[PDB]
Amino acid sequence: IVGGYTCGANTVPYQVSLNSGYHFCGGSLINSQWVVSAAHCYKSGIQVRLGEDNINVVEGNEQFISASKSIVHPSYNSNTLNNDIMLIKLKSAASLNSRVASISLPTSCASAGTQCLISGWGNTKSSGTSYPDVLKCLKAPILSDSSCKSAYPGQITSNMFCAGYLEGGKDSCQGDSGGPVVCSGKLQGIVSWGSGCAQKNKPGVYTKVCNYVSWIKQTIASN
Ligand SMILES: [Ca+2]
Repeated sequence: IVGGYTCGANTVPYQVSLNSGYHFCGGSLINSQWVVSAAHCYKSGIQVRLGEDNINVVEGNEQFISASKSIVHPSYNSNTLNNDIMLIKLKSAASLNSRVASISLPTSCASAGTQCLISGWGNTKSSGTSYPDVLKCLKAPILSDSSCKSAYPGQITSNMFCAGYLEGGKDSCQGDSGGPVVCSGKLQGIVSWGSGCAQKNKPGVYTKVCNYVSWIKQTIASN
């Protein structure tokens, strides 16, 4: 996250870190046994880390649970990033409380102008590299479809939305991928892609979770 603020320990209780020896992507806990992330985050041998603030220090609220099954969306296209969404089932159910909690799936799609919270352990610089040890947060609005399409001609599908600031300076970034965009207490987005980070006229692009609720629910019910 570029231009954000330090969240504070366990203030984002649904945030997960996906670990394969090192943090590589974010995700969101949607019930005690299932995590949603980006399809482009797919790897074999994932450990999900819940209750994290500093990802390099054991602070006492962590739960580490291996993935038993990963399911990339049937229509994921890695060239276009259309349908950039994946489900991860945990080998055992997490223990839920105030510091580790699930986030609700949306009933409806959020509108342009809605303020959302985006979080993760990704790069904090628009040029150069600096990865934080603690979780960072950013409040950003959903942009209109017209402004999103004008920023990225020919690249925005009905399964994506833009959020952020056209002036630049504030955005998600590499390493935030797969993480949550929460608006009005509901999961509306997954951190997906963007051209660099925090560049002028190049906002973040997010997977539009409201289009996937049927597939998520049906999948969970049968796996
Ligand atoms: Ca920790």
